[PDB]
Amino acid sequence: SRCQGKSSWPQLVGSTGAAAKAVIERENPRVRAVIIKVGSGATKDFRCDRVRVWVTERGIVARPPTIG
Ligand SMILES: [K+]
Ligand code: NA
Ligand code: NA
Repeated sequence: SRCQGKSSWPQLVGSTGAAAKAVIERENPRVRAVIIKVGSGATKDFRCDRVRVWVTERGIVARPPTIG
């Protein structure tokens, strides 16, 4: 019965990746946030325990973090 809880963090765009990771992982204890640079690619599968945090070259969140 996975994927419950908060599952998207639209207000974290524009935040730093580190700030975002901590907010995500505090608000939903069933996920781990993964910082990844925009354009670098990540597996195209679906996981309820993962939140990709897509960041610019300066480490700013550039897409709304969502479970998947
Ligand atoms: K914001
Ligand atoms: Na949010
Ligand atoms: Na994700």
